Amino acid sequence: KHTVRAAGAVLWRDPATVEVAVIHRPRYDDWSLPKGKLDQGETEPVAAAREIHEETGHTAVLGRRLGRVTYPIPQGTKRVWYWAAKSTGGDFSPNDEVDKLVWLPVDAAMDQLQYPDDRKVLRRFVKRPVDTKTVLVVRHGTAGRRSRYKGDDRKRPLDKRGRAQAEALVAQLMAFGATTLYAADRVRCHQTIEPLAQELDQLIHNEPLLTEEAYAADHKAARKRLLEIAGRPGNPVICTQGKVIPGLIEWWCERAKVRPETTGNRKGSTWVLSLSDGELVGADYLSPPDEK
Ligand SMILES: Nc1nc2c([nH]c(=O)n2[C@@H]2O[C@H](COP(=O)(O)OP(=O)(O)O)[C@@H](O)[C@H]2O)c(=O)[nH]1
Ligand SMILES: Nc1nc2c([nH]c(=O)n2[C@@H]2O[C@H](COP(=O)(O)O)[C@@H](O)[C@H]2O)c(=O)[nH]1
Ligand SMILES: [Mg+2]
Repeated sequence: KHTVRAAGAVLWRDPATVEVAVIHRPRYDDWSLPKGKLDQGETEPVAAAREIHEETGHTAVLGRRLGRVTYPIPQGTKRVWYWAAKSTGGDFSPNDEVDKLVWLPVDAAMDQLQYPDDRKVLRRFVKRPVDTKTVLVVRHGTAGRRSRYKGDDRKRPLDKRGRAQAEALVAQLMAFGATTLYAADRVRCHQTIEPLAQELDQLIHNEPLLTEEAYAADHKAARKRLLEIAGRPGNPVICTQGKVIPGLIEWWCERAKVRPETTGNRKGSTWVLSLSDGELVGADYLSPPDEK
């Protein structure tokens, strides 16, 4: 430490036929990618989306994560996680902070980008498909402690913290354009995604096949259910339990030969599974919204 947390993006619009946005900032006279520090209570994806909008005028849908860049600054170390971000429209107007934005194909953007780490990010971007759909696998938020009773406490609810995580997850799941909601047949799973359900005004599909008991009883039915959900149109959120997620994630990653750059399994965490034509092309583990 001290680590100053930030996030940014390769903002793109219509493989390597797309155009990407490169910005110019007067204060530093640099050509780079949009990025900015996280505000109080923001996560990286929420900050990336916000900074794309504030600097370029565009709204966007985040997809694949593109790695991390660190460099020293007087306060310590700046850390920047980057996402591919598909433009959903907007218009750039110059300001004091960013006076120019150019939309360039990857090759010319490579030439325009002055920092080696930005070119490294853009190399990662072109490495895989960027027109992806997304499956968000979420482990439910904190819900106190398991009781002494055998098995699972079906009705045990989120605790105060878990409720806050559920609220903070709305903005992070919307940053990836979540559209449809699923939770394992436990109260704490449904409660984690209820604030998002309110915000989209949508129903949560119940998933008894994805509880810990059912995964332990019939792991192949769970796996098959996950792929059925993934196959539906739209970007599903699936909220389940700690003994389920690692095994489903490691199975999908191993069969699609996809390497996660980070890994964890914390309550309130999210896995961002990027799909192109049904093949897994990214698996990005995001910390709980109130952890680093
Ligand atoms: N945007 C960007 N700036 C970088 C990088 N590396 C790097 O050393 N810098 C420099 O870091 C300094 C601080 O820039 P930064 O954008 O991190 O600061 P701020 O959040 O705008 O205050 C500037 O002089 C940049 O030229 C980089 O990869 N991207
Ligand atoms: N504006 C600017 N451009 C720089 C710098 N360094 C640096 O390598 N370049 C590159 O110089 C080219 C553009 O110069 P201008 O048109 O003068 O902004 C781009 O290739 C940038 O990547 C720099 O500090 N300022
Ligand atoms: Mg910035």
